[PDB]
Amino acid sequence: KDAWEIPRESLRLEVKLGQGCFGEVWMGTWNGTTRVAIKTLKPGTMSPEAFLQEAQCMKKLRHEKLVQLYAVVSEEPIYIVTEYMSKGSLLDFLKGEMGKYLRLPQLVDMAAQIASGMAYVERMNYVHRDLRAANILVGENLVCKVADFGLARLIPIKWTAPEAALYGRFTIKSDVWSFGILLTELTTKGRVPYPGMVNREVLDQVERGYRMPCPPECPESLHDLMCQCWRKDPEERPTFEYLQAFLEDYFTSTEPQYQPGENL
Ligand SMILES: COCCn1c(/C=C(\C#N)C(=O)NC(C)C)c(-c2ccc(Cl)cc2)c2c(N)ncnc21
Repeated sequence: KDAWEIPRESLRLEVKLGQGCFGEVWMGTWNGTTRVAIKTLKPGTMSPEAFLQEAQCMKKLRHEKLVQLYAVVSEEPIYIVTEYMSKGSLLDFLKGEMGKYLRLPQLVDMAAQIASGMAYVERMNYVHRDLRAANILVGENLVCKVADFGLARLIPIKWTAPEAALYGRFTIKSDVWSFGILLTELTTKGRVPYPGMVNREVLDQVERGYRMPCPPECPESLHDLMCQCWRKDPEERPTFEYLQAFLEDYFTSTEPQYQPGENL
């Protein structure tokens, strides 16, 4: 009942990319020509009428830093068809070898791009609710794109903002918090934040006012930007417009005398 509906013969499932509770994720080919990604759904872990919403946001939303939807199959088992991102998740990309050599200025440019994606999500009055390195996809030329916004609002503790973790206040300002934590993944080669702490002690420590220290060999001005992202009051945090502009211009405006180090 929709112009995103497609018959099942167009999609050749080729290669297996990731296991999940929702279901698998494949590479494939659409109509013989195009290389495409395919998120699937295993019958007994979610209903057909429920997974309708995963791609409702994707239907309405289009921007160069948002993984693009090509197609769906609403009849169960469901398949969602998107652009294939060659280099996989951003987290896998930073941890493994291809980013052993990534220095600050490749990282800051990635951040500027994700932030472009989110400033568009801001401008359209949506919320991601789940921004972190495992949901960013890297592409050819280190193009980064904001990915799994299934259950993205129309109005995981370590990444989540506390007012959201606790009271369910899931705003665009709780995405600036996350994004601030995403800045600490980039600059530590994709480690887990709050190292040597478990989900339980995180919430307590955060509300006491413990923010993460400046990761080794990272410019002070960037660690400051992380602390603006994690201000206690939602409204004292900056927006995806100012972040985008800040990181784009970073090396001219804010760090012109920056010198490379060992890790950044
Ligand atoms: C090998 O890890 C990259 C797998 N991957 C995925 C899958 C995930 C991501 N991120 C995911 O759910 N978790 C990972 C298994 C950890 C997608 C994808 C994203 C959104 C939709 Cl709607 C359809 C598929 C994807 C893509 N478009 N291109 C290349 N790789 C992709």
